[PDB]
Amino acid sequence: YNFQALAELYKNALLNDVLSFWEKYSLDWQQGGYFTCLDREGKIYDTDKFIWLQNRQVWTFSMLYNQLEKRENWLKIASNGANFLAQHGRDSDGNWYFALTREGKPLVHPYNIFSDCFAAMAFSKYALAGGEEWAKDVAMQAYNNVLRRKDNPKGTRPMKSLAVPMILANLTLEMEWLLPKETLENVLAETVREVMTDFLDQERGLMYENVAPDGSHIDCFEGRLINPGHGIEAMWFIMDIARRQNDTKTINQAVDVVLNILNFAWDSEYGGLYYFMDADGHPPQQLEWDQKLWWVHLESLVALAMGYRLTGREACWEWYQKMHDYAWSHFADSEYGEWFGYLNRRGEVLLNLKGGKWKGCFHVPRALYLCWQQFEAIATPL
Amino acid sequence: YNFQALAELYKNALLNDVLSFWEKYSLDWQQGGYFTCLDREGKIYDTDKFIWLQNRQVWTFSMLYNQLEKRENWLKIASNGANFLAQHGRDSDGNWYFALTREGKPLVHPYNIFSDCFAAMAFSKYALAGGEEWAKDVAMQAYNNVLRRKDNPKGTRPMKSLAVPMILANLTLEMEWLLPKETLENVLAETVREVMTDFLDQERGLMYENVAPDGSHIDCFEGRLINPGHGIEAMWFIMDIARRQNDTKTINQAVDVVLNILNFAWDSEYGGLYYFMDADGHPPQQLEWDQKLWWVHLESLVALAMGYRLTGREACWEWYQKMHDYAWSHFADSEYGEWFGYLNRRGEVLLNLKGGKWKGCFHVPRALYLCWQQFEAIATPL
Ligand SMILES: [Cl-]
Ligand SMILES: [Cl-]
Repeated sequence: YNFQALAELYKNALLNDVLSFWEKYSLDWQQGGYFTCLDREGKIYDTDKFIWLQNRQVWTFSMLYNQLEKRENWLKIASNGANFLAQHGRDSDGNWYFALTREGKPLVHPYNIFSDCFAAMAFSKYALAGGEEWAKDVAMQAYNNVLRRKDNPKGTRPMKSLAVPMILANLTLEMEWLLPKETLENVLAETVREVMTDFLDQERGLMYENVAPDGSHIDCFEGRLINPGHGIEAMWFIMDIARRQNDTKTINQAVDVVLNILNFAWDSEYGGLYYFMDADGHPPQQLEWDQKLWWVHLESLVALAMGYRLTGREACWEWYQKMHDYAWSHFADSEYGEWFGYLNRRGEVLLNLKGGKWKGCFHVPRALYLCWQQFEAIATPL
Repeated sequence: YNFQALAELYKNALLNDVLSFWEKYSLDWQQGGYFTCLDREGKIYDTDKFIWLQNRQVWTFSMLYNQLEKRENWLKIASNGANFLAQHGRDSDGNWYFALTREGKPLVHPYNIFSDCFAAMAFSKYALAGGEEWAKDVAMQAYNNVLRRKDNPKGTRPMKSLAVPMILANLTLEMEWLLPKETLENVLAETVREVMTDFLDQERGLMYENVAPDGSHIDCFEGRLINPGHGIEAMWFIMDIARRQNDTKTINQAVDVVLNILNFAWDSEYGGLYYFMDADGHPPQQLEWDQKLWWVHLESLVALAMGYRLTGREACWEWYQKMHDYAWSHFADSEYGEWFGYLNRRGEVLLNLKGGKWKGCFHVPRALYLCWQQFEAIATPL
C-alpha cells in the first residue's frame, strides 16, 4: 500500500521526464506552435502543425501554470502556441482548421467539432493562466460552435456517437469559469444522463460507441463497436462530474462499468487492453483492433486511481496494480524520455515515435498529473 | 519449370474452390445482391451491401461468363446483383451510393469516384454477358462521371493520387467495346504517360502514392507514402495496356519497377510485403503498415506471372516462386475454402473472415483467373 511512493513516481515522471521532453524537443520558437512529429529520440520527422495537438499542448502548459506552479517557462511555452493559433487557426467564419503547414498555411479543414472543442478548452485555460482577456472570446466562440453543432457534428439508420457527449461534458468543466452557473449545471446533468442511459448497456454493463437515438442497439459495424479505453475514459469523466455533487451512486456505477470493461477487454495471452472489440464476437472492421495504445492504458490508470480514491473499493486497487505493471513496463521509455504510443498485440513497438499526427503533449502529461493527484489525496487528506 | 501444373493449380482453385465459396455462401436470393461479410466458414456476420463489392461481384461473374464459359448459373448470379443495383444503387442525380442496407435502403453516400468506377465496369461487362442493352447506358453514365470528376475526385499543397489514373486506365480497358476507338486510345496513352512520368520516381525506381501536379515529391505524410502492392498492381495494368501496342520498352520498364518494389518491400524477418512504408524511413501514420494483405500478394503473383509471360526475364520467375511459396502457404484456406484477407506481420490470421466491407468476390478470383491465363499461355502458344 505504498501510496506515497506512487505519488512520487507520477510527480517525478511528469516534471522530470515528460514535460522536459516536450520542452526540449517540440518548441517551434521561430514560427510558433509545436512540432509533434518526434521520433523515439526526440528528432523531428515532419513539421506540419496538427491543430488538435497544438491546442492540447497550449492547454496542458496553461493548466499546469494555473493549478500547479506559475513557472515562467510554462507560460512562455503556452504563449508560443496560443499566439500562433490565434493568427492562423481559423477560417473566415471562425471555424478551426485541422492542420496547417509549419508557417501556418491551412492544409485541412475538418468536418467534425473536435477541433473547436480542443480550441475552446485551450484558450479558456490560457486566458486564465496568462490573464489574457482576449483569449476568453476565442474560447467562447469555439464553445458555442460545439454546442450548436452537437446534434449533427459533421433517415435510414439514425445513430449517435459516444465521443460527442463525452467531449462536451469534460469541456464544460474546462469552461466553468466563463459560463453561467446554471448553464454549466444543466449541460453537465444532461450529458451525464445521456452517457449513463443511452451509451451504457445496462444488461452487459459495457459502454457502446454508437447507438440509436433512444439508446437501442443497431446490428451493424458501428453499432457493435466497443472501444475499451474510450469507455473507461468517459467513466472517469463521469466520476469527476459526479464527485462535484457528491453523487456517490453515480460515482459507484461508473466504477462498476470500468471494472466490467477491464474484465471484458484484457488480453489474457499477452496482457493489456484491446484497442477495438466487436460486442457480438464478429470480425471487426478495424485492422488495428488488437493493438495496445498508450492512452487506452493511461486513462485506465487514471480511472482506477480516481475510482479507488473516490470509493475505496478493493477491486480498483487490485486492477490498478495489474494495469500499472503492464503499462509502465511496456510504454515508458526510460532511456530517451516520454512514452511510446503504439505497440502491437504482443507489446512490441509498432511505430518508433514519441509523437505524431494524433499523439502530442496531452494524454501522457494529463494522466501522470491526475494519477499524482489521486495518490497524493490518498496519502494526504485535504 | 512446371508451367502446366501451375496452370492447373490456378484453374482448379478458381473453379473448384473460390467461385464455389461465393456461390454457396454469398447469394441473397430473397432480396438481391450479395452478402460479403462472411466468416472463415462462410457464415454471415453482417447483411449490409457494400456497393464496391456488389459491383465487383457482378463484374467477376459476368467476365467469366463472357470470356471463359457460358455457365447459366454464373449469369443468374450476375443478374441477381445487377437488378438489385440498378434499382437501389444510385441517388436522384445518378451518383452511386457507397453502402445500402440488405433491402437496398441507402446508408452512405461517397465523396469519391471509385463507386462509379466499379459500377461502370460491372454494368459494361454485364451488358455484354447478358446481352442486356439497358446496362450499357448505366455503364456509360457511371463512366462519364469518373472522367468528369477525375481532376478533383472528392492552393496550399496541391497533390494528386496514384489511384485515380490507375483505376481510370484499367476501367477504360473494361469499357473498350462501348467507347470510340480514338477515345480509348487517348485515355490509355495519357494515363500510362501520367503513371510512368509523375508517380514513378526515376531515381529510386519506386511508385509513390501521392505527388505534386508536376510529379515532384512533397515532404509530408502523404508525399512520403509507399503502398507496395498498389504500385505492383498498377504495373501489371501498365503491362497489359503496353502489350496491346506491343510497346516492349514500356512492358520492360513496368517489370523493372515491380522487381524494385519487391526488393524494397519484402519483410526479411517474417516474409511477405509490407502494406505501407514511409519512403524516407520515418514512422508511418498507418497503424496497419506492417500487415500482410491478401491482394498485395495476389496482385504480385499476377504481375510476376504476367511479367514472365511477356518478357521471359528470369528474375520474374525467381520472384514468382518466392512469392508463390509465401502467399499459398499463408492465405489459402484448404479446409473451408477461399483465402484469408488479413494477416499480421508474422503471418497469423488477424481477422477471422473470408469477406467484409472491403473484401469480396474480386481480387482473389481475378488474380487466380489471370495467373491461370499467364501459365496456360506459357505452356500453350496461341
Ligand atoms: Cl496526446
Ligand atoms: Cl476483393
